[PDB]
Amino acid sequence: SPLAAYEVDDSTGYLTSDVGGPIQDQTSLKAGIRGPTLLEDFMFRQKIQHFDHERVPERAVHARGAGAHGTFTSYADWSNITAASFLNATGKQTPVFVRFSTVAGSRGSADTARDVHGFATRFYTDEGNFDIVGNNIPVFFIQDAIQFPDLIHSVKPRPDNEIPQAAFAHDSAWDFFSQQPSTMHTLFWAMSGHGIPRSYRHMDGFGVHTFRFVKDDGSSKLIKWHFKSRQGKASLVWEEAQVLSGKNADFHRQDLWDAIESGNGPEWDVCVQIVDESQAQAFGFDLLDPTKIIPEEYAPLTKLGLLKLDRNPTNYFAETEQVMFQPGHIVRGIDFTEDPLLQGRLFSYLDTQLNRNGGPNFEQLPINMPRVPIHNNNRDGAGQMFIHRNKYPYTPNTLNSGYPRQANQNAGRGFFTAPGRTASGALVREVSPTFNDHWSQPRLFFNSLTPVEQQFLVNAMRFEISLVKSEEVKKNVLTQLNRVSHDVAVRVAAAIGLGAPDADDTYYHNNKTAGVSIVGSGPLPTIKTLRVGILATTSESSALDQAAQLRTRLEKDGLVVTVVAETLREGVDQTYSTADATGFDGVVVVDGAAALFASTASSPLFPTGRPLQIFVDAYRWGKPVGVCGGKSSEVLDAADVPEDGDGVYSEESVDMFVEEFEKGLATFRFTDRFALDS
Amino acid sequence: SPLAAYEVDDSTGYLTSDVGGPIQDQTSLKAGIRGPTLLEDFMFRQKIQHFDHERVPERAVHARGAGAHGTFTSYADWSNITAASFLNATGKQTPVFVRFSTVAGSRGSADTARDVHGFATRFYTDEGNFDIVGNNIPVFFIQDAIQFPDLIHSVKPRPDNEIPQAAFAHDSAWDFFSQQPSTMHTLFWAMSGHGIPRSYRHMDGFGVHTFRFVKDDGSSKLIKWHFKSRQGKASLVWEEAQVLSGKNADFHRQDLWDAIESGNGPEWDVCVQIVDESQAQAFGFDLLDPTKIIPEEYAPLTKLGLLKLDRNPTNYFAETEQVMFQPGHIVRGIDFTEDPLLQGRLFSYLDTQLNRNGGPNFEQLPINMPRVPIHNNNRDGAGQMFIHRNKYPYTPNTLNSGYPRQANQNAGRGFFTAPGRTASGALVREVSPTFNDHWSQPRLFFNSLTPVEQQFLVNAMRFEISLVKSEEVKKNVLTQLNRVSHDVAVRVAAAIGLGAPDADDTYYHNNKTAGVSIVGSGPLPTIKTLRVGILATTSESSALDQAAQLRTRLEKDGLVVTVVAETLREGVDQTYSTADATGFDGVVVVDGAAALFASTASSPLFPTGRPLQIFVDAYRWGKPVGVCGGKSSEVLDAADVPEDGDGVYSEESVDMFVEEFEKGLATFRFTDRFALDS
Ligand code: HEM
Ligand code: HEM
Ligand SMILES: [Ca+2]
Ligand SMILES: [Ca+2]
Ligand SMILES: [Ca+2]
Ligand SMILES: [Ca+2]
Ligand SMILES: [Ca+2]
Repeated sequence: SPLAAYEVDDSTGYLTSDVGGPIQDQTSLKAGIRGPTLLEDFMFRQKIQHFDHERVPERAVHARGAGAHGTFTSYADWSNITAASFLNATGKQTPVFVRFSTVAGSRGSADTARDVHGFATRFYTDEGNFDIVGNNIPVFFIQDAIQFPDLIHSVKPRPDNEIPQAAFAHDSAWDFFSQQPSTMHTLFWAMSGHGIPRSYRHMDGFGVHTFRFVKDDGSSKLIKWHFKSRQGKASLVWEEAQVLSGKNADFHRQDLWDAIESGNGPEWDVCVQIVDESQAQAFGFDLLDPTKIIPEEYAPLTKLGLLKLDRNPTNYFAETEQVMFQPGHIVRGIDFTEDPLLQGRLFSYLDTQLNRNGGPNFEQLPINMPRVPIHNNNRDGAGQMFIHRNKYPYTPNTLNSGYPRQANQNAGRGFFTAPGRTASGALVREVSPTFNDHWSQPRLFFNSLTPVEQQFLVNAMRFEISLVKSEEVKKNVLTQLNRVSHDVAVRVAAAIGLGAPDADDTYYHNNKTAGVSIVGSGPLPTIKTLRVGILATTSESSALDQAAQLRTRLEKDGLVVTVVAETLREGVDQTYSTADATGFDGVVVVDGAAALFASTASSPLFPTGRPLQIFVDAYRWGKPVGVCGGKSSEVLDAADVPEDGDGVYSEESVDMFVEEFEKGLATFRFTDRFALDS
Repeated sequence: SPLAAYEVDDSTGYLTSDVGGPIQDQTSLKAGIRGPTLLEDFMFRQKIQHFDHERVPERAVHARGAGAHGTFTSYADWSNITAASFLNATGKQTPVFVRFSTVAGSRGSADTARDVHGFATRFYTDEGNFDIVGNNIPVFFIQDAIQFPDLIHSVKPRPDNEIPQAAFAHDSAWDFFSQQPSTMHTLFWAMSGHGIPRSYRHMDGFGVHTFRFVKDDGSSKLIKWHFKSRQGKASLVWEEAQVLSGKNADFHRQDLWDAIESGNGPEWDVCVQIVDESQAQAFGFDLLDPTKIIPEEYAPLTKLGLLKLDRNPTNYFAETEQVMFQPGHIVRGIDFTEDPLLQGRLFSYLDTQLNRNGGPNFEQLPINMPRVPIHNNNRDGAGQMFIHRNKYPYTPNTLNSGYPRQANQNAGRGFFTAPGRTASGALVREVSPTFNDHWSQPRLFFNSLTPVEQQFLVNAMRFEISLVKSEEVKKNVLTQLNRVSHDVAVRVAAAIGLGAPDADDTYYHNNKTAGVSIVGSGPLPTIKTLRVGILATTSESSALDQAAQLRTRLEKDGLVVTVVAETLREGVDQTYSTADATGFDGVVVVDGAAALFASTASSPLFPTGRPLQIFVDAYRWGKPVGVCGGKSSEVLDAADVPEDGDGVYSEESVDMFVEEFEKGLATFRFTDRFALDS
């Protein structure tokens, strides 16, 4: 409904050309029944011309993603810190569109690659469109926008053969990281669980840069944007992400679509850290440096409002593929800072839409339109939709009585640059020495992870680095890792055949910061939408009965239940042949199906050992697993799963099973199942 | 070579702009060292503009693919059957470029999706570029080019949410196949192992359409192109293909690249079936219908020459992404037929290149250039790279002395339409009744597969169709399947909880045809490039010695050997953490590593049970597997793998192990390991 005016219905009627002439489109016009096709067949050509031109260039980065519509609602009148109109009253609602994404892969690459992720939000405000073009990691790899193509060429596939897809699994990416140590912070983030989130709904959004909030009186404060998930933070484990990439490349986009269709649209509290202009260098780093966070211990979050996504697109291409974000889409009340990464973005996003749209009128696409009137003297250009009535589109004029009028701080609610901003000094292509500590914050982030989480990050490093051919590059990588943590360097080095360099303690410290760990962020606040696979059998009507019973108990609490069996029928959603543990957040075997549970289990209907392997994989990957009905030994012993294990459940009673199992879903992952380096 | 002149060497020198001005590109120009970026920074803007515009539209279909250069060599002077110059002398060599692809997936989609595959070959002939734009399956889904957008919309992701990336795993695709029964032949091919080829090198190429060979005397014959692999035919198994999609999305592009680098460039015999014009309707179907094969029993293959691919591109984007094939790239000695699918293709490929290139001068890209002089009156257009001297580009002229001269059948070796061709009848948008048997050949194909191959095809259909939500679509699928084979329909129906319709014997028959089965095609003629994984341990110096002695022997037979252990070091190529059975065509455990091979082991260096799961997966997927080093069947017992099994090896002596295992690699798959229906 927000784009309802542009909708085209085809639920009735006869086929027409694009100019409304009724036509057919199923057989070519030929010179005889077995003859050649005629050039005069305009039906053919118009249809095939359209087909032939359907594709547009993918985004230069973040090509793989998915989007949805929603609403933002303000918690207060924030005129005490910003003139921004969308934040000017308690309860004030503004429509939004959000696109989530990975970064490196092309538009058909898997959701569950290890990567940084995008979180781009458009507020269609009553004073113009405002975009916050963020990521799920609060810091960036580089400190100057001019370096963006260097970073992106290095992580994207090698350009002789376009291998590999899979940003971290090759020499060039680690060459760049080891030569450009600014990269360490974001690298450590991407090697954590934040690189493989469980869903777009279980990750946060960050503006990354310091921005300014500007009041109507001209005064300014420095801010960081934080969109804090109300679904909780959660990750995949790496092996699971790898399997999912193959079994369901669409996993994150489907998770989002489904959550919305079920009335479980995801929410975030939109927050800021707010600090004075005089605290630009007060926190031990420079707020212009996008490789640093402000620890929450120095600057707490202020909740500004609620973001909720609750309506899927009607046409993906028209809405999600064509949405064209820009940090240049700014509104009165907000300003830029002199972060050199942000500064250059402002150029990039206006220019790149020429590439994608093929012409200058991209703001006229329905998804890009504002929801207020446009008054300016921009004209013409390919694809111009507007029929402008003002035949004197110049300023200054008298022949249009001086309209449109100039808007500025003092009239017309113009945008204005924060008037306290200044520049001083030589015109330079020099990096500020205040940017030079590339290692302290990576150590702060590492120190804030739990032991098992540190292990997972080491293990991701071990996995990726071991795929680098060049022994020199590997050596250079350990030089940098060792500046963050000697222990990381040692542990990584052990997997890859090299010695770590001697400890260099210049940047070592034991400080920690809250709110960055996933494993430490406690049980999820809600288990609605989480997936429970019930493994049953058609060979015992009792097993189906148990499955049906469990289904109703689980569905009542908003879990999404899949009953698996050998073949489909009423009440069974999925065959063993298609099922996989990656499909579930928890796995329950009904004891009527215990006979299936052997690695022995053979059938033309599924691969040998499949039922058991679903259970075993679930267990190995940390998930809650159990057996419902009272008889658990045969299944559990076949799986080599201990009955007294944490997150392993066995009960006859369905109610008591479900009560226990739902606590395990909230815990989400049983990290005691993963080995630690000693 | 038009490509050698445009190669750019950046191995030395200072950075310049695109107009040769030396510059830097690492720091933006700023007003002071913590200041805003300046608009006058041309270094910044030229770099970022280029980045911002790097991407071009992907191909409308066959977006995912990979290419190589090579040579075609004629085996004879074929002037007795065609005027074509590249085929006019024994030993005549012509440069080629080939791109292979899937069909439905975008860029970045995995190579090992179930799909039809492209095999497009450019012959840079001495009489112009000649393209054969083929597929690895000899028949196409539809019988008229006007239906292409219908087919492609139906198999591409649902356009509200762009889900799913798997072409056959959704309702719309099956809706289309069940409403458009022409699709049955290609559908059966795609559900066979030809949907998941082991590599590009292990599949054939087909022109699909009937074409004409035209002699210099104007006479013509009807032909089908067959490019027959000299590597042998081979497939993946489905579960393996799904895992590979996640573990290595680049699997086929890497396989090809690596084969060429190692001097094992792939080969095909370029063959034709040749039949007289009078046989258009002699074989029980119409040669204008691209849903039908001519059985080899009725028309044998004649070998024309050798295709070999032996040089990789220098820059993927410039060469592989930018190659623009067209069936309109035809040469004297070849002509079209009135196949309504081919007829419309001729329009599409010229038009769609305007989309991809953004302008009309795409034939000037080096990869698209010919190898002979161009003489015509085409002029101007965006991106015009030539400086034409002739200032009277019109015919007829006297001001340029009547040049260029018209070329035709008599003068100048012109292309000419086969002079025997005629048309007669009304101008109609009607399908020929001779196209109406949509079911007999699908059954011929199915009858030709071996029993376990028929099971694989049933199982693929069971898998995909079980993912269709609509019970009606499922019913309608069964209706069509049942017209090809009641048994297929019964066996598919059993997996999806419907009953099959009663037998309809109109199109049933028991005929078979040679050369279409993969499982039946016998051992591979070469094992060069095949991958052997040797699972070892760093714990035991015996294990590493055993792996080295095995390696050195296998490597001499052209096998690619990977030694896997817990960590890298001398002699060890890959860690258990990154290893997968999908990485290998055969797996060996050295008996010194026996202690790793339990469902436990446990280590922070790899996931629990990973060593044994590599071996177990390899066995379940049909691969030759064994233990080298004697007396130990502790490994075979932990894996539940029977020592007496075909393709299971156990030998103390490295030489007897290598002799046996090398036979197993040629056999390739041990299909006794897969269960059949009852
Ligand atoms: C803080 C750093 C950055 C963040 C958080 C970020 C975020 C993102 C996001 C989320 C998208 C996808 C938006 C959508 O979903 O359509 C994107 C696209 C893109 N970004 Fe960035 N970005 C960063 C830095 C850079 C820099 C430094 C440049 C260039 C100098 C750049 C150039 C682009 C380009 C060209 C696109 C494609 C835009 C399109 O086609 O509409 N970004 N960015
Ligand atoms: C016998 C049936 C067909 C075969 C074997 C076939 C084969 C292929 C191949 C191999 C490619 C990829 C070439 C490359 O690697 O760049 C391709 C691309 C394409 N085909 Fe077809 N095709 C068939 C039918 C059709 C039909 C009926 C149409 C349209 C009416 C069509 C339109 C296209 C388009 C638009 C492209 C993209 C070409 C480009 O951007 O360069 N094809 N085809
Ligand atoms: Ca590389
Ligand atoms: Ca984690
Ligand atoms: Ca254009
Ligand atoms: Ca669908
Ligand atoms: Ca002619």
